[PDB]
Amino acid sequence: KKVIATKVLGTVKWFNVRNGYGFINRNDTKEDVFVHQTAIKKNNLRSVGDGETVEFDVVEGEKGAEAANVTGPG
RNA sequence: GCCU
Repeated sequence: KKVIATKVLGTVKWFNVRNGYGFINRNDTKEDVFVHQTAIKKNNLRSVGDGETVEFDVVEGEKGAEAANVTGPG
């Protein structure tokens, strides 16, 4: 999977722990990117909370762009 | 595992 962008900031629109995925709104493009639980760095469960600010890379998965290496902004 |  190709890295599209790096160190992108965004706000978690929602993340459902039951389905194991959610969406993050990129602050730079205002577009939603898919985020799966496996793509989140640990100590985060592998989860993020609604409305929180996260930093992440954007990569090209099988069904389009998605987040990777998702953490807090520090 | 693409709108809860």
